Amino acid sequence: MKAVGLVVEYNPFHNGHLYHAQTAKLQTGCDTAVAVMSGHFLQRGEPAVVSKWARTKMALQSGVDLVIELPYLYAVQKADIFARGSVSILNELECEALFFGSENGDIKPFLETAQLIDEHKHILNDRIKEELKKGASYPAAAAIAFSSILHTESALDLSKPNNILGYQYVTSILTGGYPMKPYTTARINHIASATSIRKAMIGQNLEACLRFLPAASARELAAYRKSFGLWHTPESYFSYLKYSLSTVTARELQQVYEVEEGLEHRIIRSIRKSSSYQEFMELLKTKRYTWTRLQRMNTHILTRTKKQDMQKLLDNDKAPYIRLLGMTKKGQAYLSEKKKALSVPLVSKLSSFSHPALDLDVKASRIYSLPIEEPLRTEFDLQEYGHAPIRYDEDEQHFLN
Amino acid sequence: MKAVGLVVEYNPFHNGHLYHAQTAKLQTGCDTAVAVMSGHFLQRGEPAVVSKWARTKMALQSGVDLVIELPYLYAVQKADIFARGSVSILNELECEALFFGSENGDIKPFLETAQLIDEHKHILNDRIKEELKKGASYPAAAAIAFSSILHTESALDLSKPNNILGYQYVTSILTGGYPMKPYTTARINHIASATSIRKAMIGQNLEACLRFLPAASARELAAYRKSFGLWHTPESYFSYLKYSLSTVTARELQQVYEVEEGLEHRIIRSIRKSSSYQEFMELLKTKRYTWTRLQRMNTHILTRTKKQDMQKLLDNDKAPYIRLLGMTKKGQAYLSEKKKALSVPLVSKLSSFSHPALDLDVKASRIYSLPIEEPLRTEFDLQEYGHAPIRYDEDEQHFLN
Ligand SMILES: Nc1ncnc2c1ncn2[C@@H]1O[C@H](CO[P@@](=O)(S)OP(=O)(O)OP(=O)(O)O)[C@@H](O)[C@H]1O
Ligand SMILES: Nc1ncnc2c1ncn2[C@@H]1O[C@H](CO[P@@](=O)(S)OP(=O)(O)OP(=O)(O)O)[C@@H](O)[C@H]1O
Repeated sequence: MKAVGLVVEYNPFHNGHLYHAQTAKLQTGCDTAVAVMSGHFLQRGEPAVVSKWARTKMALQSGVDLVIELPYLYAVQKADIFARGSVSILNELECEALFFGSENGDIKPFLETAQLIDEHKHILNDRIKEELKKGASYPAAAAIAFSSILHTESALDLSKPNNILGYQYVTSILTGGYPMKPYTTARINHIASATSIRKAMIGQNLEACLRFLPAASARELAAYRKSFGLWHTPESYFSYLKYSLSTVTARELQQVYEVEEGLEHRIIRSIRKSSSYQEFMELLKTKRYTWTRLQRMNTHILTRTKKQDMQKLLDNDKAPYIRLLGMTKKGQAYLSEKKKALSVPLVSKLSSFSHPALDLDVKASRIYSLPIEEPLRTEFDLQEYGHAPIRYDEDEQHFLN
Repeated sequence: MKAVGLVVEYNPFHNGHLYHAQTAKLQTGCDTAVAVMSGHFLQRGEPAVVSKWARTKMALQSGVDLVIELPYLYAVQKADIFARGSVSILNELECEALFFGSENGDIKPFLETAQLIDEHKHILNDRIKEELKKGASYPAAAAIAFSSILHTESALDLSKPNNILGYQYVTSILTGGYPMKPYTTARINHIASATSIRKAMIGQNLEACLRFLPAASARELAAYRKSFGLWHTPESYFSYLKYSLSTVTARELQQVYEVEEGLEHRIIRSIRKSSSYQEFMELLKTKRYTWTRLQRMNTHILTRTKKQDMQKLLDNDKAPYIRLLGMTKKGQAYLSEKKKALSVPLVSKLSSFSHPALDLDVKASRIYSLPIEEPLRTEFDLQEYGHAPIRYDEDEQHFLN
């Protein structure tokens, strides 16, 4: 029994993710598609459009045989970390293959690059420090030390996000020596981006996207906004940002993960004067901050994730548990074959196991429902517990729950 | 030139608060009424229905010359600390008198009882000893001891609220040593209660309660609706309380003012399944905790105010500052006269002092404003720092700002 690992956030799951889930089992020759998926808040930092449950349902119907949560711990993080944790989990489940889309359909410049870099790493740090002492900044001196190599005609721009994430998966693998072989391909009824789609739904358009989405995906989104009366946007949580920053002191906000020393003053000062999440952001920007890092920071503020929480939990080199979000027939059989093999707990009912990282995913799960109006919100908050793990019948369409 | 102090929440100012003020000036023989007022969160633990700037504007034209904010420090407390703080504020302001309403026009029985409990305090306490030793609860013992000296029919009714408030005022003037003379009248355009007028407005219908409202009150009220788009209810804040108990740890929740040892768990159990502040209060209520005390707790859980900060600030024997909301030309005169004599700062613009208790005040407002739909919330927020004292001219209608 063979599975291919898929590092994903389906937000929503679109034609590109569909083609990638069919080609996964095609090109990696594994009978099973196992995805680790960001739960509620994601790597880009934003809230998911729809809960991890219903996105699970867009996935199980599009050819993903198994779906596990990527803990907030790994999910909302710099890609170097995000990659590590995700691949880590795909290896605990013993996925022999890994498969990603990318701006370079060629795996060879990925492998070549990483191998090349570790081949020279000493050179890299000598030239980095040789620029640094000359007064160069961190990313500059790194950009220079790195462009001292790799800059040949190869391209594979690692200025491109998928090349980044993919290089980082591959790096996590090699570094870890995982017996999981990586694969990649380029990205192109039709296909537009998850984000173009998203902003198109923000623009009061859903079926406009239907060419860009499979059936299950749209069918799912519709029932979500139907039930809870919203698509979740970063802006939707602005009040709770305001509120949350309203009660905190400087020293306490200093301790939140991804808040650099001294910036707490700027944050606290700016949130007052910002009638918009956008204004808030522009008031916050420093060149030591990407925009995604600012979003991530804002999430950590929202969920009150502390430097010591995150750093005492990031230390470990294995994954704390496996959260099972959903499974197919194939998925079920795979999880059954390898069940006893897991070196870490398999969490189905939350009741079974309690963990600080788990406590953190639940935390995010409660923060997620806040823009939901009640009674709907109180009922939403049930799903993290008394939700029996989703199951779906691959052959002719059945959910057994 | 002699001042009569009033202890008031004005929620909102109605024709009866008008009775209070004008009867005050007339009965005490003072030409100046100074009111110390709970601003955005009141004695029983709930929010004001309209901003303290507005209600200041109301009273200023209804015959109050000075409006001083009762710090949150003393405002959300049971009657004795509430009265301790407000009476310290009035004593700082050199009021010859303190005029409080009850169902009694007679100032005497408050005096008689006051001295009675004041002198028997030894006897009373010693009598609580024996009763706790027999196995009674403390309140039981308390009722038993009070009953021995008190049950003579004086008859001071400690049931009717404003009577209790009266008694504690008398008590504070007594142990404080203030040169203050308590006065009083029976409470009774026949006036209607503040609350039923609230329910009126809440029901969106402000038209039933008019004849009971001074005109300016009606104006500034509807002006607050039209300006900021709501009347404030406790339920407005439920979602935010729901955020607060999400982002707190039970150890952290134990340090919240009025969360007594061990209750934080009942709290957390109750919040996740409660769709309303009502239901929440319902599951929460205990014998150890009355409705209003729980509203106080829930409020402190909103402001996330810690116990040690609180104790620190309650330790101060006089009010940390005198906070100026508004003044007439008379109030301005009286102020300029007694200002030299104030022993703690007079605050007009917020930049004029820094104290932990004022931080508390400003944060209380920052929480208060949240229900306002953004950007209007931000505009409102600009006031606490923005608004300098509201100045009315009794020679009719000149506001100078
Ligand atoms: N059209 C496409 N072609 C090829 N690969 C694709 C793809 N769309 C996604 N993938 C790959 O499918 C995997 C899942 O992508 P996530 O679920 S992490 O979302 P995302 O891809 O960043 O969003 P998007 O860019 O708006 O589509 C990734 O490795 C992708 O490279
Ligand atoms: N109609 C009236 N007659 C006499 N005194 C009155 C009065 N209305 C108010 N006062 C006095 O005015 C002062 C301020 O009362 P707060 O502003 S604290 O509200 P509250 O009166 O408790 O509200 P309620 O009980 O729901 O009606 C008190 O000394 C009152 O005795």
